[PDB]
Formats: sequence, C-alpha cells, structure tokens
Amino acid sequence: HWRYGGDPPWPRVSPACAGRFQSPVDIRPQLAAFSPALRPLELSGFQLPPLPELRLRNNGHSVQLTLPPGLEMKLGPGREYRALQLHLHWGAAGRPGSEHTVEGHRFPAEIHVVHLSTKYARVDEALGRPGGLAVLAAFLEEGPEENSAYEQLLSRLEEIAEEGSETQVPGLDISALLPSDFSRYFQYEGSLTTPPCAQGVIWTVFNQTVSLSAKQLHTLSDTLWGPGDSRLQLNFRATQPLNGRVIEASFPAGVD
Ligand SMILES: [Zn+2]
Repeated sequence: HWRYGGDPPWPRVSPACAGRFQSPVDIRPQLAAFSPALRPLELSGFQLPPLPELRLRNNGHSVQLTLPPGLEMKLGPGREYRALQLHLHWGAAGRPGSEHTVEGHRFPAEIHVVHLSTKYARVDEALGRPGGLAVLAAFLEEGPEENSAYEQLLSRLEEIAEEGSETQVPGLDISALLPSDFSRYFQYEGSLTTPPCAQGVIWTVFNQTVSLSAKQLHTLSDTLWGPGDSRLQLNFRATQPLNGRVIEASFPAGVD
C-alpha cells in the first residue's frame, strides 16, 4: 500500500508505476492529433432509479461510489464498456487538485468513471490489457451556484468522514455528474493513476468542465480523513511524460 505526497515512492512497491505509458498527463490541445473519427460518446442506463441504493465509501484515497450492473458506454466501433465505479481527486483550501492538466493548468478537482471492456467478465482479466479498462474523466470547476446532482453525494461525505467508513445513497442520474458536451474530448492510452498503475487504460477527458459551488468544492476537499489522522487532500498523482504517445482530439482545437 501507498500514500499521496510521501514515501514510499510508488515504484519501490509497485514497479509497474515506473512504466513508460503512465497517467495522468498534461494535455496540450494545439498539439493533439485531430481525429474526426472520434464520434460523440454514447451512454445508456446511467439514469438510475432511487432503489436500489449504491455503496459510497471512504477508502482512504478517495470517495468511491459503486455502480450497479447495466450501465453501458461506447467509445466507438468495437469499444464497448460497462461502468464499475466512480471516484474523485481534489486539492485543498485554495489549491487545485485535478489529475490531468491542460497547458499546465490544474483544475479544482476531477471525476473518474471507471469501466470494464465487454471483452472481459472480470476486472482481473482486463488489467494491463490494451483497452481492457476505460476511464471517463471530467474537470470540476467553480461556478456561482449549487450543483444539485453533486449535492446528492457531497451531502453524504460527513457520515463517511472516517477512513474506511461506508454508507448507502439513493440511485441518481450518474450522467448528470458529467459534462453535457459529449462531442468534444481528448483520448489517449495510459495507466491506472494509483498502484498497481496497470497500463493499457483508454483515457477519455472531456473538454467541457462541470461547475460546483465554492461551498461544494470545500465540502469535497475538507470533509474526509485519510490514513493516520491526516486529512484526505491533494489526492492526485503528478502528470507523467507522454514518451512519444499521441493524444487525440475529437474536435478542432482552434485559435485564440
Ligand atoms: Zn481516479
């Protein structure tokens, strides 16, 4: 096991974290390869009914929501996935904590929805295989008012403040935690951003952000406890070198 912002350096315990094709990465849109074959993402089953409830847990490194069977995500022909869980990465008071960056810019927080390829019946079989797992990532930014979809989760953090504690939340519209623009995104091949840092993961990063109130962002970053009696904050990995990888863009970056 392992921690953010301190020893042991991940390769000392998970050597695969020293791989060449790790995540997250710094995205530079003017250098991304424009790929018009990347069509709008397609989701189905994400609008969940209130029952059954979903497991929400503080695992010491993030807050993780377990997703039920039946959520489908298609990146394109031959690339169909089932969603497994989502979790978040964040900073601290006045300090951003997203995992991916854009031209070196770090955003307040980031959401990851993790999926299993329909080629595989179990996560174990997919680990390390190219395209075995896919993650949808979106940046969380500050907007003027409360995000009602996020409030259904964020209002439940207080009761799972202790590391290892868990609770149950009503079904909600998972797609409402994501951007509304499904057409504009970046895509590349990388790794899990925690040990064991397994490679072969298809990363799709929305260009559009989602807006949370400043109060919500403080709730996310200030409520949970991690290992020891440290606050669960700054739970992101440093960006990793591309090492020749090409990041694709589904849209024309543009001008400015
Ligand atoms: Zn993550």
